[PDB]
Amino acid sequence: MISILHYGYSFIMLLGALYFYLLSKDPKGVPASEYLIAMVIPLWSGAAYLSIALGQGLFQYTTIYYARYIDWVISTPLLLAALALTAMFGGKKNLTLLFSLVALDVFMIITGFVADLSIGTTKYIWYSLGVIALIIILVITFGPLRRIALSNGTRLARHYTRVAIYLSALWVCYPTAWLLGPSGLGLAQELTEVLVFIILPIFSKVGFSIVDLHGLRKLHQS
Amino acid sequence: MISILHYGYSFIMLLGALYFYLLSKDPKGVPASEYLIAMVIPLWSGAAYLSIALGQGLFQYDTTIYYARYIDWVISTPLLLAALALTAMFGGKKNLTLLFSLVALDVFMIITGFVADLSIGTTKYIWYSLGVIALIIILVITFGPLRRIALSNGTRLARHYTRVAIYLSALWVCYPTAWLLGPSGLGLAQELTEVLVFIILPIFSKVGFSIVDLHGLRKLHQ
Amino acid sequence: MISILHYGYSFIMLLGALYFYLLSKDPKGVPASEYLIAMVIPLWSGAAYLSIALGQGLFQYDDTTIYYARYIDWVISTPLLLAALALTAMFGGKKNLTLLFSLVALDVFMIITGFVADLSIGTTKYIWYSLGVIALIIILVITFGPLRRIALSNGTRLARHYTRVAIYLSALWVCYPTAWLLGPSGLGLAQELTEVLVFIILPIFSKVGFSIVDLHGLRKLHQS
Ligand SMILES: CCCCCCCC/C=C/CCCCCCCC(=O)O
Ligand SMILES: CCCCCCCC/C=C/CCCCCCCC(=O)O
Ligand SMILES: CCCCCCCC/C=C/CCCCCCCC(=O)O
Ligand SMILES: CCCCCCCC/C=C\CCCCCCCC(=O)O
Ligand SMILES: CCCCCCCCCCCCCCCCCCCC
Repeated sequence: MISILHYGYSFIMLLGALYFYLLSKDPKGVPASEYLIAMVIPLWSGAAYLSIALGQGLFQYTTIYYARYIDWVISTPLLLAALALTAMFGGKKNLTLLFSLVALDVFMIITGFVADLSIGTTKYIWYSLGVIALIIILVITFGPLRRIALSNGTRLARHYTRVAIYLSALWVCYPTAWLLGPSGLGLAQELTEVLVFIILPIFSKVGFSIVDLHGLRKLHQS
Repeated sequence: MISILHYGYSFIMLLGALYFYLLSKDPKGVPASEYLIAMVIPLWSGAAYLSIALGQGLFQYDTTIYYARYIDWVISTPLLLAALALTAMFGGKKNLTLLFSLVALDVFMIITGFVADLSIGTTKYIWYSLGVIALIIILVITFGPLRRIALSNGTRLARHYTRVAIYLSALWVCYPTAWLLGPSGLGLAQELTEVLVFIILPIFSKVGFSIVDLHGLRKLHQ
Repeated sequence: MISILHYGYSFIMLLGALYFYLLSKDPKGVPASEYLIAMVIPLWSGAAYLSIALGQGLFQYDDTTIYYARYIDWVISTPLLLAALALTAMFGGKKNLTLLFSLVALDVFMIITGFVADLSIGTTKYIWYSLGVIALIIILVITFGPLRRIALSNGTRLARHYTRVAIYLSALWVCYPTAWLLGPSGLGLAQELTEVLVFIILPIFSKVGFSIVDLHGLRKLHQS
């Protein structure tokens, strides 16, 4: 079942990527960079999850789905970049703030991988550092990054706030699932975790960019 | 013989790099960034191939994986594409989105090759196939939108770009052909043959390309 | 012993990072990017050294201990330190990102040669070490050559500051490969504990010390 679920995921990623490419052909005031980001996220996640489908992106230590971390270390920082560019739409870009988020995010995923490879107190030290990174990301998202959004007008700010809440809601789910699942306290069955890390990603990897791009495109007056 | 061939390669890379450094001292209208790219490519490939020469950059899997090649290509090949892209954009506005589109496709391509090499049966050829699809999309961009940018920068620049585009594209298709025929693929070609092919081709791609490229661009100065 | 030393280091890194964050809140004409760089360096080094403290960032090889977490640290921290130095030279002027990424490239290569050298034995080890030393020399030539000339182009006061931080960092730079060569990774003249202490103390001066000197000097140039 696990194999089939991952094959299906990879196919949905491919479909999402194609949709964003088609949108890119009639961009409606949205820079090409934002379409490229939107496309890379699902395509990369697709490849990683395909490796799991083929029975390659995991090993025994319990089952460590290391392919997930290879996925997130690229996809999650790109998702943050997309959100940041949305905040900066119609204004001057703050790449310092953007790369601040990328750095925090990459560290977050790495702590997760190390934590998964760790046992006892060591595991939860790394997990904890990752959670601290996530909190700082959330503070930036609803603090200085939102103030940039507000500096770019009512309509843009309204869209940013919507996508910020969307992504933030999914963000908190991942570390919650991790902790409850076999990687953490082991309260949740492996199959449950597998389904959670199939469904969430669909909403984060494709869902987010659909909401984001449509909202931005709507700001265009042709 | 394999060790000696790699030592010789590394020496040629060193010579090529030094030549490009000398050219950089009297740049003739070519930005410093394009000389830096030209220098990093051979120097990086040189180091990687030196590791093989020393008997480090390979392991047994029951064939020999020259993993040092993938370490080389994951850096050298995206830089080669960047160089080609900047050539197209010479004298005009740069499209970094298109450039990083090519880098992304290229890095993915090399990774699929590494995974394919570590894979067996149908799994190997799935990854190989994904890499081939990336290469095709790179070729479509190179002779499509990227060439149209070249054409927008004048007849003389376009003529040069088309020349270097065909040069690199010719070498590009050789690598996946050799891979498939050689021990990593169908195993029709002898290991020594593959070793020689992945010594000779790189010399034309890592040094040859930049010689042709830089000379052509420098010639546009007068 | 070794574990406790690394825990202490990680705490000092955290304190340094917090200090730079506080400075960033009242920037005094120093761009945000330079505060971000100043913060990432110690935070990253802290995390890496914490892994050693926990007994994860090291393994046995050649019957000796490879502290591989050091290389994970340096491959990120050392290029950021060079970027910081380069941006200092370019303070008040046009950026030369080509020169900057030239230094990053040389630096990343340098650290990698060190890792490979540490995994190597006999003549192979010292070939890699040698390639790393050549990279360091080219970095020093750039630092006191073209990069200093950029500093000079940005006025007497900035140039004076750059020269000071350039000498500071360059002095620490030569120490690392000297310690490596003398320690178990090289000739094995120095005991493991001696090397461990050197690669605890130097980093404190490089990862925190440098940015304290650098940021204070730059902030001083601010008129208000
Ligand atoms: C250990 C591996 C870590 C790799 C991390 C990779 C992170 C990739 C993310 C990059 C995001 C950069 C986006 C920049 C957008 C450009 C701004 C613009 O379009 O004007
Ligand atoms: C693991 C894979 C990582 C690949 C990294 C290799 C780097 C390839 C990227 C090169 C981009 C170069 C862009 C140069 C822009 C020049 C603009 C200018 O001259 O003003
Ligand atoms: C092995 C992976 C190594 C990757 C290196 C990571 C760090 C590289 C450092 C880059 C610093 C970039 C600084 C750019 C300066 C811009 C300043 C400005 O314009 O405001
Ligand atoms: C494995 C990766 C670990 C973390 C590395 C993080 C790298 C990025 C961090 C800092 C560099 C910031 C440089 C960007 C500033 C751009 C300024 C501008 O031009 O507006
Ligand atoms: C602002 C709204 C935030 C979310 C937007 C998109 C909707 C996401 C809803 C979450 C999807 C379900 C995730 C959990 C799946 C658990 C399945 C358990 C099966 C055993």
